[PDB]
Amino acid sequence: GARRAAAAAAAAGAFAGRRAACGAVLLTELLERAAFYGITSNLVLFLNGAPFCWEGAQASEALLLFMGLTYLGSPFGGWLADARLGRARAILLSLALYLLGMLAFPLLAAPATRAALCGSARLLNCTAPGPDAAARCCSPATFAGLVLVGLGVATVKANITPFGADQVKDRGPEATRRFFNWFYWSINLGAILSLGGIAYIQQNVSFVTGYAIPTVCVGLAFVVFLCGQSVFITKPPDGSAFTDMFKILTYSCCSQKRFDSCKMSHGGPFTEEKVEDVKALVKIVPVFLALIPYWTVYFQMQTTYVLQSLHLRIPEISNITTTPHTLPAAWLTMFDAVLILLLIPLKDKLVDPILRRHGLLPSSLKRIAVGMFFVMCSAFAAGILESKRLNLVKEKTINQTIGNVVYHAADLSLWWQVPQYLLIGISEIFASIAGLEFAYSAAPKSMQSAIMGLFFFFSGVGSFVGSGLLALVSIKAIGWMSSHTDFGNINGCYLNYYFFLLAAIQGATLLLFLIISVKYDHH
Amino acid sequence: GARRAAAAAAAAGAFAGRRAACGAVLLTELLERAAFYGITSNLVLFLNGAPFCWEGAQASEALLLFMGLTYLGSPFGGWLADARLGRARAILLSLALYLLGMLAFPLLAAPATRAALCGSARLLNCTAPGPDAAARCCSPATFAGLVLVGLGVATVKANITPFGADQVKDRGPEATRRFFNWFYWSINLGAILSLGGIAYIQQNVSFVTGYAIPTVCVGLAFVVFLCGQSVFITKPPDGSAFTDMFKILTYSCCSQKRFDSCKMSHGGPFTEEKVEDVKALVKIVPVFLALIPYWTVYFQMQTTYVLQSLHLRIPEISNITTTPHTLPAAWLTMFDAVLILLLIPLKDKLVDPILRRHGLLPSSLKRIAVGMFFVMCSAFAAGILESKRLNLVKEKTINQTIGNVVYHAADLSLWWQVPQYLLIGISEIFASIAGLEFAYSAAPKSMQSAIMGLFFFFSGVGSFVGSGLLALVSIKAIGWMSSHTDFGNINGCYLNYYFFLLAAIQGATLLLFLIISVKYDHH
Ligand SMILES: CCCCCCCCCCCCCCCCCC(=O)O[C@@H](COC(=O)CCCCCCCCCCCCCCC)COP(=O)(O)OC[C@H](O)CO
Ligand SMILES: CCCCCCCCCCCCCCCCCC(=O)O[C@@H](COC(=O)CCCCCCCCCCCCCCC)COP(=O)(O)OC[C@H](O)CO
Ligand SMILES: CC(C)CCC[C@@H](C)[C@H]1CC[C@H]2[C@@H]3CC=C4C[C@@H](OC(=O)CCC(=O)O)CC[C@]4(C)[C@H]3CC[C@]12C
Ligand SMILES: CC(C)CCC[C@@H](C)[C@H]1CC[C@H]2[C@@H]3CC=C4C[C@@H](OC(=O)CCC(=O)O)CC[C@]4(C)[C@H]3CC[C@]12C
Ligand SMILES: CC(C)CCC[C@@H](C)[C@H]1CC[C@H]2[C@@H]3CC=C4C[C@@H](OC(=O)CCC(=O)O)CC[C@]4(C)[C@H]3CC[C@]12C
Ligand SMILES: CC(C)CCC[C@@H](C)[C@H]1CC[C@H]2[C@@H]3CC=C4C[C@@H](OC(=O)CCC(=O)O)CC[C@]4(C)[C@H]3CC[C@]12C
Ligand SMILES: CC(C)CCC[C@@H](C)[C@H]1CC[C@H]2[C@@H]3CC=C4C[C@@H](OC(=O)CCC(=O)O)CC[C@]4(C)[C@H]3CC[C@]12C
Ligand SMILES: CC(C)CCC[C@@H](C)[C@H]1CC[C@H]2[C@@H]3CC=C4C[C@@H](OC(=O)CCC(=O)O)CC[C@]4(C)[C@H]3CC[C@]12C
Ligand SMILES: CC(C)CCC[C@@H](C)[C@H]1CC[C@H]2[C@@H]3CC=C4C[C@@H](OC(=O)CCC(=O)O)CC[C@]4(C)[C@H]3CC[C@]12C
Ligand SMILES: CC(C)CCC[C@@H](C)[C@H]1CC[C@H]2[C@@H]3CC=C4C[C@@H](OC(=O)CCC(=O)O)CC[C@]4(C)[C@H]3CC[C@]12C
Ligand SMILES: CC(C)CCC[C@@H](C)[C@H]1CC[C@H]2[C@@H]3CC=C4C[C@@H](OC(=O)CCC(=O)O)CC[C@]4(C)[C@H]3CC[C@]12C
Ligand SMILES: CC(C)CCC[C@@H](C)[C@H]1CC[C@H]2[C@@H]3CC=C4C[C@@H](OC(=O)CCC(=O)O)CC[C@]4(C)[C@H]3CC[C@]12C
Ligand SMILES: CC(C)CCC[C@@H](C)[C@H]1CC[C@H]2[C@@H]3CC=C4C[C@@H](OC(=O)CCC(=O)O)CC[C@]4(C)[C@H]3CC[C@]12C
Ligand SMILES: CC(C)CCC[C@@H](C)[C@H]1CC[C@H]2[C@@H]3CC=C4C[C@@H](OC(=O)CCC(=O)O)CC[C@]4(C)[C@H]3CC[C@]12C
Ligand SMILES: *[C@@H]1O[C@H](CO)[C@@H](O)[C@H](O)[C@H]1NC(C)=O
Ligand SMILES: *[C@@H]1O[C@H](CO)[C@@H](O)[C@H](O)[C@H]1NC(C)=O
Repeated sequence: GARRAAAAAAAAGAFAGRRAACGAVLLTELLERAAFYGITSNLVLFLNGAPFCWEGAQASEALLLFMGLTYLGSPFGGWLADARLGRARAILLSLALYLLGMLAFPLLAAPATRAALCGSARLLNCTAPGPDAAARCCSPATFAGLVLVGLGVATVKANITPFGADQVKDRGPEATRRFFNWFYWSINLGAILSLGGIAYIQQNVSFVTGYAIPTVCVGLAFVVFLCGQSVFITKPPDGSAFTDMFKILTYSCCSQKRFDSCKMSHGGPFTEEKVEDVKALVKIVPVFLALIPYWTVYFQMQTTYVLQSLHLRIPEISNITTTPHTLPAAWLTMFDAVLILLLIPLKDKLVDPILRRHGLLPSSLKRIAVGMFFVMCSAFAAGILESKRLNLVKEKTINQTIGNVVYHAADLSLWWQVPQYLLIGISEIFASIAGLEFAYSAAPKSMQSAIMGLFFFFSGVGSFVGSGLLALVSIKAIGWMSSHTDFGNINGCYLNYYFFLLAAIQGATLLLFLIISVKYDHH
Repeated sequence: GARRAAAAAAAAGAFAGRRAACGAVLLTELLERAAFYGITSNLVLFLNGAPFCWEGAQASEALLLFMGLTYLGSPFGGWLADARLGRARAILLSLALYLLGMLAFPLLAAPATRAALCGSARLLNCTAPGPDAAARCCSPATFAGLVLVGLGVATVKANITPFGADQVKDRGPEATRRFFNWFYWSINLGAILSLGGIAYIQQNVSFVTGYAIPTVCVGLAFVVFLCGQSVFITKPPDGSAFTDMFKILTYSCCSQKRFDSCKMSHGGPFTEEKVEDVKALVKIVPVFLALIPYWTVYFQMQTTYVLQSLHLRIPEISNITTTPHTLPAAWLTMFDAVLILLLIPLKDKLVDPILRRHGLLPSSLKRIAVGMFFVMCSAFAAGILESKRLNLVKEKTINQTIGNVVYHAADLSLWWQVPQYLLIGISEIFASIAGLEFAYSAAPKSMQSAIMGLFFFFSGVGSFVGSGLLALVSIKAIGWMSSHTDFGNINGCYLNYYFFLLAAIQGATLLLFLIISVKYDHH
């Protein structure tokens, strides 16, 4: 117990005379998240309403492919960072590409540059009379910008977090944990700023001035990272010999094609360090595989709660002061970010010291398990609430309005959703931070970026699997989501059952995760 | 991992050339449980319908006081067993009083002996015309039999289980665990036999022949235990010096009135053995305190599920073959016993070897936690089911009939309750057995009976607290249970919310229990 007090110095003393570097990293993360959320917030609406009037399916497919690219590039971004480059040079290059690609969107917004580009001058004005129509317009430039921005975001997301973490590695895992809590805090702050401001301006001032701001944010991110480069000196990996380790992994896998790995490696030219790293990689892959369902349910719940909310009473006299023409459809997502913003400081300053006081959770795996339990509880809460709403819709209905679509909602206040999102926030502040800490901590010192990329790739796989599941339950045979052929008319569909299904899926996952967690520590 | 295979001999080899003693103990346990459940199954109905027509409140109060006495006597029964007597002699004496007291009821059933006793000859026939009426009749004899039987059951329940466990103590905790699995199996088998057979005979043949059988069961229990006494020789504690240990606990508590206990004890005449036992007692008391809410929710769910079932469609063509005049109201309780009967063999023969194979749960506390999680899941399932039933009652209703009361039920098959009871059974086969194993294992070798009695007393405390809670939510101000002024009309009350409340109470308990469990192992 007394040794815990000895470690108390590291916790408070983590941010020793090096706070500037950590601040720079956090600021860069904030700016990049703000830009990313600004891009993804209303991309569908921008495409649909733009003079290049695509079909809703086309825009949805574009966004889905963009997100998939963001998930896919991450392991490759980590490979690039750890091989043939350093980490910092990788961040700089990725952010340069990020800015270059994202630049395109505001030009497309500006009518003069819009006409100058695409060599099409497509101004069919959607519903305006037109002699037939073409397919997705402005395809070359739009796709090019999308691929550039997606690759940039994937590479930065894979490379920055281990870069920041290894910054304070001089201290202990307690210091790393504190850094990670504040990292997630900054991420959420950027998400809030973007989703609130930029969405308000885009949906209520203009796209031309709306898409301009994210470009500025990414530019400032570039400048701040570049300036901090001089004072970082954060034990830069300078990965040039790291190139060798990546090729050796194949050589270890060559033995498979040619503790089985350990026995053959010792005799051959497989000096023990590489054997240990490959063994670690094998050990960790199962853990991400086991987290896949957690990502599935997480992303599915995140998507579903928004449609649930859209059909509850919108409060606050509909913002009587400064009447909200076209109330933006992003603050609904921002709710969870608000809750995490409130929670994280309390956690970091009170709970973690308390738990570390006596003997409590010293490992991240247990924290992920706790988060999963909280997710399950939240899913049940949401199911119950949606059940009551469904019984409450059979009576009269109120014609509310969000964006420019006349939703149908029940006479139930949106605040009733508070317990769900609260449990979600608790689950996130446990799980997400524990998972990032685990990914950084377990990976061999040579290829941390690669393992972080793999982590994010598996998260993307889970998101895609969840989307597939949502499509599956929509089949007529099941009939849970049959009238969901548009923005949404959940009133006619049984979403409550879906929440319970997620709870079951999450519940089973927790038990499965516990088994693997136990096995991992033993070995 | 290989040491697990070494322990495999104990698991299979637990029942070495000593199977006769364990068989005798299990048979005695089965007979005693059968008698106890036969007594408690329709005591209220027997009193209300007997020529000594009490009021429903009077009979309910009588049963409640009887159960409370059963819970209260347990620590005192353990004290008696461990001091001034041995365990076997305590069992014999307790069963003798058990039989003596229980004998009364069949005489009261027999009209000739009924008239001979009570010196009252109360034959007012309930609804038959009567010039006024008196209070609870046959009070002296009925109360005397009830107190005798309650004290007997408390003492046997406290004394037998550690007696059986220490029988196979030559082997390891794996052997003890196997014994406890089969102990619970026998308990459930006896419960099934009683609740089915004896309840059918009582409610469908006659009380005179119905209450005779439990007397026979307790008599055979006495005889089998007496006969096995010769071959038991199960390292009988022969507690005569154990008397000293109990008085010293006060002396350790005298230091409090005169590791604080350890420091003063070493210097004084408090040889370290007693210091260790008192320290252990202090450590364990918190654990029972922490389990109190688990007992609360367990007993509350057990009671509530029956009323839930009573309003679902009664299946099986109402037992078309041999039409069930006055379908008994005990098989509804017997459902859970059936499920545990099916589960326990599978657990014992498959799951426990599998878990012990690699590295999995080696401690009972974790098993109790798992059971609690399963209870929470079952509570949520029941809440959802009751919610759907409540929405399904608003339409037409069906007048079924159980006992002789015209219940109102919804057009929903009773089988829908299967998942609830399945999860309950899983939770029981984990928790209950783990808890018995813990109580026996942690207690100092001198006073195991006392700690088992304390365990059962805390279980009773939890049951009483749960009853108080159910009364509480019935208040008009809350209105969840307002029309429940009789056998039950939950159709007009919101039972579903109550199930969720238990889930929350259970959910919080699990987190609390985990903290204490962790602290216990550390110390
Ligand atoms: C290792 C990976 C395993 C798979 C993991 C993915 C998720 C598995 C769970 C998927 C659950 C599917 C839906 C629930 C299972 C029962 C089928 C069902 O939904 O029953 C409906 C009844 O539908 C049917 O009977 C149609 C059956 C279609 C066949 C496909 C579904 C069966 C399951 C297929 C997947 C396999 C799952 C195995 C169990 C894990 C009930 O809806 P309802 O009609 O009562 O709705 C209310 C109202 O009346 C509107 O209709
Ligand atoms: C360390 C020990 C702590 C205590 C542990 C015991 C259990 C604690 C939890 C007890 C829960 C009580 C009921 C739920 C709390 C909110 C009050 C409530 O039930 O609200 C009702 C509304 O009732 C009220 O507003 C009356 C309030 C009465 C005051 C007493 C209840 C408050 C809580 C008292 C106990 C303290 C609990 C603190 C929280 C843990 C809702 O029912 P309804 O009227 O909407 O029902 C449907 C239909 O409309 C029929 O009416
Ligand atoms: C939610 C739906 C869409 C399913 C999602 C995929 C699951 C079926 C995956 C997720 C986690 C996976 C498990 C993760 C880890 C392992 C350990 C693995 O065994 C090892 O230790 C690998 C090395 C060896 O072969 O010895 C065997 C497969 C298994 C149980 C996996 C089986 C398949 C699981 C359950
Ligand atoms: C760690 C502890 C808190 C246990 C873990 C589980 C709890 C967080 C769960 C158990 C029961 C759940 C509750 C069950 C039912 C409801 C009612 C539900 O509200 C409605 O459906 C209607 C509201 C109205 O209009 O009055 C909101 C969620 C809530 C509070 C749930 C919130 C989450 C709770 C407390
Ligand atoms: C903050 C956490 C820890 C407590 C649980 C969540 C709260 C945010 C809930 C609990 C009580 C709820 C309130 C209780 C009662 C109502 C009445 C409710 O009105 C109706 O049901 C009728 C609607 C109409 O006619 O306008 C509107 C929401 C409101 C204020 C609820 C808003 C959300 C509250 C504050
Ligand atoms: C390669 C093997 C080992 C399988 C694992 C690869 C995954 C990346 C696959 C498996 C299932 C796939 C999903 C199956 C079904 C769909 C539904 C599909 O949705 C639609 O196009 C219909 C609805 C709409 O139009 O929006 C979108 C792709 C998605 C999520 C797929 C994305 C890619 C997934 C997750
Ligand atoms: C552990 C995981 C992988 C499997 C368990 C997932 C459950 C949450 C699913 C599986 C089957 C589902 C049930 C299948 C059928 C129905 C009937 C459905 O409609 C009715 O009530 C009428 C049905 C009829 O008319 O027969 C209501 C939901 C319910 C109970 C579903 C609720 C959600 C359940 C329990
Ligand atoms: C270890 C795994 C299985 C996760 C732990 C939790 C599960 C056991 C829970 C999650 C969701 C629950 C289900 C949610 C909803 C339902 C529907 C419910 O039935 C109804 O509401 C109506 C049934 C009908 O008439 O169709 C019966 C319980 C059940 C299957 C529940 C059973 C228990 C489940 C599977
Ligand atoms: C009774 C039958 C029908 C259930 C079939 C499924 C079982 C095989 C599952 C249900 C719950 C599972 C358990 C859920 C959680 C855990 C916790 C985990 O225990 C730990 O080691 C926790 C950490 C520690 O002990 O320090 C090991 C796996 C285990 C026991 C699981 C083992 C497999 C179990 C028993
Ligand atoms: C469900 C409702 C009716 C409440 C039921 C009673 C609870 C309030 C009890 C059950 C478990 C109890 C806890 C069990 C054990 C302890 C440890 C105890 O601290 C010790 O270790 C005692 C020795 C010391 O004083 O140092 C302090 C009280 C506490 C937290 C208890 C506080 C009160 C609790 C939560
Ligand atoms: C065994 C476990 C692992 C699976 C889940 C629990 C089962 C016991 C459930 C699942 C499907 C259920 C059946 C699905 C559909 C129905 C129709 C249902 O009929 C109605 O809802 C209408 C009633 C009428 O009109 O008579 C009667 C119950 C029954 C047979 C259910 C009985 C209970 C079943 C077998
Ligand atoms: C002594 C101090 C430390 C409190 C702990 C002692 C417990 C044994 C007490 C606390 C609350 C009591 C309960 C509070 C309220 C009631 C309701 C009461 O029910 C009625 O008489 C009304 C309903 C009916 O007539 O059936 C029965 C006793 C009971 C369960 C009590 C039984 C004894 C309890 C559990
Ligand atoms: C962790 C433990 C100790 C506390 C949490 C227990 C919950 C399961 C309780 C506390 C408050 C309860 C809620 C209080 C009020 C209501 C309103 C009640 O009635 C209505 O739907 C109308 C209410 C209105 O008109 O305002 C429905 C159940 C609900 C949500 C209750 C469901 C069960 C809740 C969430
Ligand atoms: C974020 C705020 C608003 C939540 C306030 C309540 C917390 C203080 C609770 C919520 C969940 C609780 C946890 C639930 C379960 C556990 C498991 C337990 O961990 C173990 O030691 C498990 C066994 C092992 O590690 O081997 C220690 C207590 C802990 C972390 C609890 C500590 C207290 C926590 C964090
Ligand atoms: C629709 O036509 C108007 C008037 O000609 C023009 O100003 C506007 O840009 C067109 N809209 C789009 C989306 O191209
Ligand atoms: C009611 O009266 C009948 C006929 O006199 C008698 O046989 C019966 O025992 C009485 N019932 C009771 C419960 O005493």
